[PDB]
Order: sequence, then structure tokens, then C-alpha cells
Amino acid sequence: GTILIDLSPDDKEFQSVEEEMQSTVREHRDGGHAGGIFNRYNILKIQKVCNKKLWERYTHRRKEVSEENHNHANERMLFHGSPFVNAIIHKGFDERHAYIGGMFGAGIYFAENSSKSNQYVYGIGGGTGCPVHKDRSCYICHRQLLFCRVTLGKSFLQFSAMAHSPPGHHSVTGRPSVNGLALAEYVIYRGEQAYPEYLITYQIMRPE
Ligand SMILES: COc1ccc(-c2nc3ccccc3c(=O)[nH]2)cc1
Ligand SMILES: [Zn+2]
Repeated sequence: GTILIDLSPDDKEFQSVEEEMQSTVREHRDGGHAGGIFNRYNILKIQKVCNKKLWERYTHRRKEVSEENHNHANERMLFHGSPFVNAIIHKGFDERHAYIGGMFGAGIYFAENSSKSNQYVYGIGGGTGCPVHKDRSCYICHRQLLFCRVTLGKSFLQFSAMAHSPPGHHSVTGRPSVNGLALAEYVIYRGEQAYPEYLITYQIMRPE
């Protein structure tokens, strides 16, 4: 039941999503190994993901979490990169979309930095790169990321360099404790706590 609606580049909604994508690029400690070498993107398309059943699943869980946390869902808009982007937009997030070996346990991981999520587009560690050229820094092939509505509720704070949430919590927050420029990363342990609201198609751009 998913339909994708193209946003016009003239639409304020396109423009605000693009700005969040571009403005949250950073350099990575791997020198570009996983995600490629770039400072910015060429945004090719932004689509709204519309699915009534998946939305209702999200808002149902959101209300449950809100009621467990003094009427505060603690909702964020966060990036998600995954080889399973097509399955997610049609079927919703679930246990098959978890990062089993993640540092905060087996859960579904999201990032404030779009460039962190870009590292996962072709798999963990960038896998073998793009299917066509086997290049993790491919400047030709089209990539996709999701910009997602995520319910954090009461989040367990981990200071740092599917499973269950820690008791009495609805998510985990990975706070960077070494790299002063890194933004936070987040993990949820229930697929119903995220909705894949925007599908963004893009290329990474070669620095000049
Ligand atoms: C095996 O399938 C996987 C594995 C890892 C990820 C993933 N991990 C992240 C970790 C930190 C921040 C963002 C992300 C992120 O956006 N995606 C997605 C699918
Ligand atoms: Zn390629």
C-alpha cells in the first residue's frame, strides 16, 4: 500500500529536507573508506512515502510511548541508510532491518549526520561498494537514504568513542565522547518506533 509522491525542488518541504541532508555532512575517521570522499551531495529526487497502515502502526506506538513518558514522545527526524531501503518503504521497519553487530546491541540504528547513514547504503562498512563498479566512493551511481520520523521516548544515554531496550527506557542514544564534530546516533528496538517519511535519491560529489 505504499505510494511515493515526488516533491518539487520549488517546494519548501523539498528545500528543508535537502538542507538537513547537506548541512549534516562531516568528515569520518575512516578517511572515506566506507562511504566515500565528499563534502556535499547532488540531490536528484526527494519523495514522500505514503502508507496509511504503516503510519497508523507508527502513531499507535508513539502514543503508547508518550503515555509512558509524561506525554512526550521525544520525536526526532533522523537519517537511515540500508541495503534494505526498498523493503522498508513497502513493509515498514522490523527485526530484519537491525544492525545485529552494532555497538549498542541488535537494534535499528539512525543518525543525525547524513554522512554517517551514507556509510551503510551499500552495507556494513560500505560492503563492496556500488553494484555496478564495486566502488564505495562511486560518484556515478545513484544512492538512496531515508529521512525518518523516530520516537525515542526515554532514551538511555551512552557516552562512547533484536535486543530489548534497557529497562525503563524506549531507545539508546550514542553520544560522541572523542570526536568533537560528530553528531549523535540513536537505536530503537521496535520497528514501530520509526516511519520512513522521505526517500532521498542522490550522488556523492567529488571535491574539486
Ligand atoms: C545489516 O543492515 C544494516 C546495518 C546497519 C545499518 C545502519 N547502521 C547505522 C549505524 C549508525 C548510524 C546510522 C546507521 C544507519 O543509518 N544504518 C543499516 C542496516
Ligand atoms: Zn558505481
